[PDB]
Amino acid sequence: RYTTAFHRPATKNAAKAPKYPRSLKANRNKMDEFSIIKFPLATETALKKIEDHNTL
RNA sequence: AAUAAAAUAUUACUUUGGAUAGUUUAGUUUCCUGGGCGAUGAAGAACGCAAUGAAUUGCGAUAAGUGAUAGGAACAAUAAAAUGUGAAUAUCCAAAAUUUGAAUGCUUGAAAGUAUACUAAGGUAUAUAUGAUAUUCAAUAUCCA
Repeated sequence: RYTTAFHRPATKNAAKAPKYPRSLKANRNKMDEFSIIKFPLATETALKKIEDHNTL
């Protein structure tokens, strides 16, 4: 057979096929554009940047 | 010999101190009933959430609270809004339940992360040992054409 090492033979490997769902959590993303952004910073430092540097 | 400034003694009032008396939403002991946690993720820890909260209490991205069922007119420190078309309040119910923790894909120091499969982002499953079933294999180990 020209080699010495004996290894574990490769057999069939089916994928996971559960008979019932593992979770019933609602498919709702709890991180959207309304939850990511809380509110703009409204301090004098933040108001200077919006004018000159064109940044919010 | 003399002085009563100091010193000493008594009482009244005031002061520093918190004894004494009155009191208890706290304890101690005994007895009765139960002794009802967790991979369907427990106990513990961490972080966050109130219009004004630092702790504490209650809660989990549906946040000092949601639905439902009872309940009958309040809360209050200050404003607001809602409210008999139902406010408080109660619950072995329903939905929901962040990061961890036996902690269980891999890693974890105070570590930020990250691989594959299924249904860009999200959500599921994948630790170790183990029982039954199914399937694929290994060894001439026993026969055997």
